[PDB]
Amino acid sequence: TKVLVLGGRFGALTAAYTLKRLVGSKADVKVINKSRFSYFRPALPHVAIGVRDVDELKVDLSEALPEKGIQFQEGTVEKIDAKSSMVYYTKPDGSMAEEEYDYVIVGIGAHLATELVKGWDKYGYSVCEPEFATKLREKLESFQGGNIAIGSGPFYQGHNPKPKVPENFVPNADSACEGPVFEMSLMLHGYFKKKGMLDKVHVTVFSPGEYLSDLSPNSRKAVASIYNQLGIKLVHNFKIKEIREHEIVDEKGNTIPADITILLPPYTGNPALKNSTPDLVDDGGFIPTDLNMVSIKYDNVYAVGDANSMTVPKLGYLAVMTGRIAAQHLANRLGVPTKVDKYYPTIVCVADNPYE
Amino acid sequence: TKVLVLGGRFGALTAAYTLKRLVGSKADVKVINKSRFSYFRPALPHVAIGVRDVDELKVDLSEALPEKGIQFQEGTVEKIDAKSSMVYYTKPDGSMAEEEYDYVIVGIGAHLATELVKGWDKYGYSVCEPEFATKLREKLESFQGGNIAIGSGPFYQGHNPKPKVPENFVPNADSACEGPVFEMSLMLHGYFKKKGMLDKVHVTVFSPGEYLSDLSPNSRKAVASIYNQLGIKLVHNFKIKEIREHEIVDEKGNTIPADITILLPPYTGNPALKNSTPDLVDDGGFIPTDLNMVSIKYDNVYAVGDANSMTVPKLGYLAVMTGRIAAQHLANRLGVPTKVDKYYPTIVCVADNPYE
Ligand SMILES: *Cc1cc2c(cc1C)nc1c(=O)[nH]c(=O)nc-1n2C[C@H](O)[C@H](O)[C@H](O)COP(=O)(O)OP(=O)(O)OC[C@H]1O[C@@H](n2cnc3c(N)ncnc32)[C@H](O)[C@@H]1O
Ligand SMILES: *Cc1cc2c(cc1C)nc1c(=O)[nH]c(=O)nc-1n2C[C@H](O)[C@H](O)[C@H](O)COP(=O)(O)OP(=O)(O)OC[C@H]1O[C@@H](n2cnc3c(N)ncnc32)[C@H](O)[C@@H]1O
Repeated sequence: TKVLVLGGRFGALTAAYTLKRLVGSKADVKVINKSRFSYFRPALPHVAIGVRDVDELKVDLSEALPEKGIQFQEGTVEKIDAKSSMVYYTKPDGSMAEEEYDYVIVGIGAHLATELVKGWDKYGYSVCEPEFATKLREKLESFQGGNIAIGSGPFYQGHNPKPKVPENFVPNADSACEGPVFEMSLMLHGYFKKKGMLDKVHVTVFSPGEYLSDLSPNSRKAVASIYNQLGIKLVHNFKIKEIREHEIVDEKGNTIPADITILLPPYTGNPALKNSTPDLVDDGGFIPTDLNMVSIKYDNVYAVGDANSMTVPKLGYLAVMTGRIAAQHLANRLGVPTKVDKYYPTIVCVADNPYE
Repeated sequence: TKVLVLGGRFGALTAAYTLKRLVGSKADVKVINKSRFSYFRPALPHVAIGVRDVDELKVDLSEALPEKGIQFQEGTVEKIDAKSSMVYYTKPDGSMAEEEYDYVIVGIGAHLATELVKGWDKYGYSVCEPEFATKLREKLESFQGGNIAIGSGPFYQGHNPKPKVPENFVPNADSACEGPVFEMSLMLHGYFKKKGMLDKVHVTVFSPGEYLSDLSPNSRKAVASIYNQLGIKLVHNFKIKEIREHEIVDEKGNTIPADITILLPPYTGNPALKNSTPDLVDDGGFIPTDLNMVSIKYDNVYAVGDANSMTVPKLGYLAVMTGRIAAQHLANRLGVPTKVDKYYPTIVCVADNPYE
């Protein structure tokens, strides 16, 4: 049995390690990732006065994986042919390959559609880019005063076909990861309050939809009140379309003053999945599955983490959760009786609570 | 300066200790509590198969407090005369004392109106009663099968006058602490799943209102889906009125099968506060204040924790938060320049997230 695991982070690693440990020699587990190293830093930075806390974990998949009986091949998946059970990918040297699998675990995540934002290259500051959050840190300390805009781009969620899961297990969201926006808004207020710059800096938070949509209307009104108190502006239904040097523009031509734009880029499906077997993926580019992480169309394709349709919001711990489930369900198939954990939706992001 | 602190838990102790440490000799801090000891166990028990984890902290206020420069007097507050700044209370010997204060910090919490539930004495199992968690534990392990009902009683929230705080800082809730109901429902399912009794035991969850009201409809629907999957029934708008041996009845005379009734009693204002200066308290028996914890009517009365009107849901950490604020604001008044922390509403109970 050859099991291919696509990707190298939460979903992939969880599934690979859990699978190998569970079946050992009963299967060959191989991981294909677009890069040799996988980095795991902290969700949000620590904007502290004169205190820069570095804490990154760097994994070398080529060494770390074999050490666990898992093979590793670096390459960029270009498409998955679910019909012929082939994974097409480009190697670092530019060459093209395709490997057959008996089972595939898709953990290549989603996509941060920065490309959908005119002026991104020139004036954007992303919260999800590695040493891009360093560019921000430096920018924030040298900031003399002005306007700051913080928010996320729209979530191009797929809707059809639908995951084979109980009712209401998958929410409809205008934003894929919004909680971090609330936290960073509060942190930025703190940082500037400590620098006695509250009068020099003006923070505007923007949402592609209603803002923290897992909350009740009152809880959302409460959050707005907090912003009012802290002198933070809130603009709803602002689907960012462009970044200029001093402002951001929405799809309707409305603007927000912004000398510094902190953006969680729009979420779209992974291009490699958009280019895969049409009926493997939904209109968004995500793989709909059942509660066992098995594709609703191809019984030998598993989708985990961000790449799976049901993971909304797009959370690392849901990635780990789905990674395990996929691995336990598969182990059973490979003749190793294993308990398959039940999947739960999140209900609410705990970051919605300021006391967090 | 004589500062009286009423109560002996989260709000009281936080305020007393914080105040004394902040002003030292600049004031006499004395605590009056209905009992000599204050116990601090765990919010919810640990229903484990043959594994009973005890972990309770027992404080002797008479020794612990003076050790910090805080006097202690045991007695049961009967009423507060805000107009004359007198606190009336019964001593252990049965005598009725009446002391005067320059400032008072009310931390006597709320009330668990078990008395409002017919048959409580005879067949009730409370989640908020010290060793009541014990009577339950023994009952649950001897349970051969049948029906279990779990939920909370209505919250007799006060509405007038209103707290002097920003808009939407205080929610309207039908239940004062509902999160624990969700957690326990999931835990009880686990306990019985491990005993292989899922078919022998039938769990029904009941809510005085629309359950987990801080959540969006879509999050509430998700929760309902989880219940459905787990075989747990949900009955909303069920304001309990009586507990029989094998069913719970609400006001309307409606029933829910219940051989074991796990109830978080209804929340009402502390009777001592209902019998205090009429314009100190709201229609519920809670003390409305501003963001500094100062009564909106008497500038030398502070209300902290459960006894304060704004603490909804009724949370220990909000008690600790309000306790600190009260103490810092007062310290400033007593000539000790101190930073007064900003008060935030909770937004959501993190227990709403099953991954918690
Ligand atoms: C951006 C962000 C995310 C976030 C957060 C705060 C911010 C600013 N806070 C979180 C929190 O508080 N709690 C939590 O649980 N999650 C939080 N998140 C989310 C987390 O980033 C994601 O949910 C998680 O990363 C999802 O993991 P998954 O493993 O599913 O996806 P991924 O991390 O993107 O990994 C993708 C892997 O696949 C490889 N890849 C991608 N494309 C290819 C191709 N074509 N070929 C081969 N490999 C590919 C990537 O290199 C990566 O290894
Ligand atoms: C019941 C419950 C509560 C709870 C929870 C789960 C359950 C089952 N889970 C919680 C959680 O996950 N997180 C959290 O922050 N809180 C949680 N809670 C709430 C917590 O119990 C309350 O919010 C907290 O106890 C409030 O504290 P406070 O100090 O305001 O009130 P109190 O604990 O009732 O203390 C009352 C003190 O006053 C004394 N007292 C009462 N009446 C008198 C009179 N007449 N005279 C003198 N003293 C009086 C009491 O003896 C007590 O010392």
